This record gives sequence, structure tokens and C-alpha cells, in this order.
Amino acid sequence: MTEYKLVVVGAGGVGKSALTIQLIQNHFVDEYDPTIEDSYRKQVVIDGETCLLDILDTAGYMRTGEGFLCVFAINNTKSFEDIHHYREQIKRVKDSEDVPMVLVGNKCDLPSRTVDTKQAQDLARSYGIPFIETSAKTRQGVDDAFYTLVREIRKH
Ligand SMILES: Nc1nc2c(ncn2[C@@H]2O[C@H](COP(=O)(O)OP(=O)(O)O)[C@@H](O)[C@H]2O)c(=O)[nH]1
Ligand SMILES: [Ca+2]
Ligand code: NA
Repeated sequence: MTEYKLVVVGAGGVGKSALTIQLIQNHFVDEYDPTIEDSYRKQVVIDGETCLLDILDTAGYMRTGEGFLCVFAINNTKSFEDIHHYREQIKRVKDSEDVPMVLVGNKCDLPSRTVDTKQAQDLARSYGIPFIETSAKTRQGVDDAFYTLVREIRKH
């Protein structure tokens, strides 16, 4: 089956690990060593196509990434501001302005939202990529986030 090399990036504490573990292990991790950077495998069916996801969970194989999740936390304006810095890195590492990518706004279950949906959507539109609100806690949008990225790779 087709192997998709996915990579999760973003500021520290946005939920990169929590999203990866929730997708794969199907549980919400209370805490994850911020210094652990490793890849995790996951067999999955997307639109009737079975495939293996090789998900590199980065910590603050990178270059071989076929698709990237740019994650920020909706209760963290700084992490949202950091997004551009991460997208530009991916552009340079892949030597391409058109890399498969999705903007993820995590922790959408928290009431202390400081980054509006409209604000995040506009940024996604400026990048020409999909935007997806997620919660590693409740599982909202988690599958959709990774699956949409696979779909973006298929287009490319
Ligand atoms: N409420 C809430 N907390 C989250 C969510 N995702 C991650 N966290 C918390 O944020 C902290 C750091 O998450 P982590 O996965 O390590 O983010 P990372 O540093 O980018 O890998 C942990 O204490 C998690 O419990 C979420 O969707 N909702
Ligand atoms: Ca982590
Ligand atoms: Na790293």
C-alpha cells in the first residue's frame, strides 16, 4: 500500500504530540516529553484507499516529508504568529512554493479562544491551503486534519 510521509510542525505546546497520539493510540495524552521527536506508523483507509501514514512528530526525515500539518493553538496568539515561520521553512526544505499542507487550529474545546476562526481561515486562504479546527482532547477534527492532508498530497 502507498506510504505517505507526514510531518507535524508548530510552536511548543500546541498539541503536535497529542494530535499524533490521539490519531494513532486513540487517547488524549496528559503530557508528552517535549524533547521526543520520532515517527509513528498508522494503517488507515481514506476515501476507499488503504494506506500507511508515516507521521513525523517534530520537537523544537524532516526533508523527506510529503505533507505537513502546520499546527497552532487557538488559545495561543504567539503560536498562530509562528505559523508563517514554519511554512517558510517547509518551502525551503522542500525547494517548492506548493507543498501539500494544512493549517490546524488545535484546542478548539477550550473557552479561552484568542485566535478567531475568521482570522485562521483568512490565513489559510492567503496560503491557499485547507484550514481545520481540531481538539486532541475530544477527537474533534483529528482524523479530518490528517485525512485532508493525505488528500492534498493526492492532488499534488
Ligand atoms: N485542552 C486541550 N489540551 C491539549 C490539546 N492538545 C494538547 N493539549 C495539551 O497541551 C500540552 C502540550 O501538548 P503537546 O502534545 O505536548 O504539544 P507539542 O509540544 O506541540 O507536542 C499538554 O499538556 C496537553 O495535554 C487539546 O486539544 N485540548
Ligand atoms: Ca511534542
Ligand atoms: Na526538531
